[PDB]
Amino acid sequence: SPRNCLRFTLLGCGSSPGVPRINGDWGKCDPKNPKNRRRRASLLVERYDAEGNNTVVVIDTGPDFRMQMIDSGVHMLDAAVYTHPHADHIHGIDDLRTYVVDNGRLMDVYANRLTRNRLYDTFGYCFETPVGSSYPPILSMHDIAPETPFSIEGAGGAIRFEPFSQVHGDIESLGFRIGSVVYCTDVSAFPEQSLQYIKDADVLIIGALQYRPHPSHFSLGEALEWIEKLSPKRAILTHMHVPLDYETVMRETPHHVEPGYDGLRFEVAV
Amino acid sequence: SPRNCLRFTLLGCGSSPGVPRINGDWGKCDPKNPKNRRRRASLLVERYDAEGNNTVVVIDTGPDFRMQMIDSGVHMLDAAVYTHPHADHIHGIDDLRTYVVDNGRLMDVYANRLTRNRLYDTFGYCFETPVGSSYPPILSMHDIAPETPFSIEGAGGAIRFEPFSQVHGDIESLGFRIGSVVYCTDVSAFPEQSLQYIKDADVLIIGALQYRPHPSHFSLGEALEWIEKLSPKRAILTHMHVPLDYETVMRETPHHVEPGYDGLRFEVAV
Ligand SMILES: Nc1nc2c(ncn2[C@@H]2O[C@H](COP(=O)(O)O)[C@@H](O)[C@H]2O)c(=O)[nH]1
Ligand SMILES: Nc1nc2c(ncn2[C@@H]2O[C@H](COP(=O)(O)O)[C@@H](O)[C@H]2O)c(=O)[nH]1
Ligand SMILES: [K+]
Ligand SMILES: [K+]
Ligand SMILES: [Mn+2]
Ligand SMILES: [Mn+2]
Ligand SMILES: [Mn+2]
Ligand SMILES: [Mn+2]
Ligand code: NA
Ligand code: NA
Ligand code: NA
Ligand code: NA
Repeated sequence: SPRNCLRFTLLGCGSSPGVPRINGDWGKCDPKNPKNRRRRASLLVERYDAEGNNTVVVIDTGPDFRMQMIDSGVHMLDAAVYTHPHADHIHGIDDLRTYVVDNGRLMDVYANRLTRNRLYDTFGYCFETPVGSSYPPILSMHDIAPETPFSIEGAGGAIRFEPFSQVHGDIESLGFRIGSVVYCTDVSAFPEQSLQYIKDADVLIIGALQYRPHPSHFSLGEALEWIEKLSPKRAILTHMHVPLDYETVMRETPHHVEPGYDGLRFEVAV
Repeated sequence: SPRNCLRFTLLGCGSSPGVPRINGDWGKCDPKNPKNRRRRASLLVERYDAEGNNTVVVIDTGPDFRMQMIDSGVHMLDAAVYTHPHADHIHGIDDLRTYVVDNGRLMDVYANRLTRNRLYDTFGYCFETPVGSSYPPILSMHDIAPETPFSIEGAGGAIRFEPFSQVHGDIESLGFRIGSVVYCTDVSAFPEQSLQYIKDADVLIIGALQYRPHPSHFSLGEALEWIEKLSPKRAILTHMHVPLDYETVMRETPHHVEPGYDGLRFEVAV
């Protein structure tokens, strides 16, 4: 059992369609390597105390959320934190309702105004019962914004998040620093004011979509350039699409850089 | 390879939270029997011609849609048909976009007015590009209504659906007859005018949630009463929650009635 630590689980490391795509397309990925089967991008963040009590926070609830949590072996949840309101990050939100029953209280969710206002449009019934329904709401909303730290309380003690702005094509997404672990998915450029949060990480988890340029995400080469500038002790690539085969990318990257895989798990001091 | 037939695949046979729930709760289900692991409710309907060309239609696109299609081994899709606009039936809709690329045309979707109007609210970006986006739409909407047959064309020939009304607690859901296979999920009562569609089926796929009453779904005992009245040659139970263990329900039900399981597949003449 984990003790006196933060524990991170890469619940999903794929691009928006997953790997393979729904049509069975593996791209250039070796279909025989289980690490190439990729769920939609999400991170589990836990804090364990000396007795093994935990605070549990998920970053994003995409379509794979239920299976991600089942496979993680972690059976409770304190909060959900959102990066941005794209389908692959939000469409599993209904599956929070089991925890609301278990906890006896609304699920605390954290989102910027852009994200919150999109969640209210898509999923209003999770916040307020509509005309003609008897389903109670399930979520309690909290604002977050770049450069404003926030803390989530729970049984293992507080987990302090440091949000910051990312450019994501035509919209903004959030990245987060949690201690000296940084999570940067769905990012095509880093604004200058965000750099303080991303430099000198023990572990930088950074999106690298594919080899070729894309308007909304770093290419592998762009992510590697950022890794060189930001000097993380270790980097883990995420949000990886079907052109990026695990073994191939492992060989192509520096020793301290690896492609992620679903279920990748590590502990750090806190 | 299938030939000269309709082929049905029970893509999912669980209740809205799945089995187990996201918190690892199996209820009374034996966790060691793989048939108790249940995805959200969905049916694949195919028609094969003499040469093995197929028309492929899915009923509902819930959160498990991507994995359901991958595991089915069927790598193309002609249309999606919807029963009603609950989370467990619609929140996988974004994953249709791969097929739009493969087919070179918008995905044809079929829904009643209630369902369509909810899809436009939750998922408007799938129909019309919003302000501030460059993502093209992916869906082409078609109306369906009880007691009005409709046909979907494709490579294997047309598949004719006969929709009908079901009471589902405080809303209406659709059931469908396809030849002499009937699909009745998310139903708490059958209106009189729907009975002609549901009687004398070769296979009746009918929702049975749990043993105890529920406002929105038949209990096992209620579904069995309907099966006795409607005299299907075979019945398959679906939308089954955590109280309903596969082996137990198999023993408790008549010979011609079985609990479903994910991946249950059969062929019938057409
Ligand atoms: N919820 C939502 N998802 C969107 C919108 N526009 C595009 N998407 C979906 O968001 C995902 C974008 O993928 P990305 O490449 O940023 O990982 C795709 O699944 C795409 O179809 C939108 O306006 N709202
Ligand atoms: N999309 C949507 N889902 C709903 C609404 N109200 C409840 N739900 C969800 O729909 C499902 C209802 O489950 P059922 O028992 O009918 O299978 C649950 O996942 C529930 O949280 C709503 O207004 N819209
Ligand atoms: K490497
Ligand atoms: K039986
Ligand atoms: Mn994404
Ligand atoms: Mn995105
Ligand atoms: Mn349902
Ligand atoms: Mn329903
Ligand atoms: Na805990
Ligand atoms: Na770019
Ligand atoms: Na076909
Ligand atoms: Na009832």
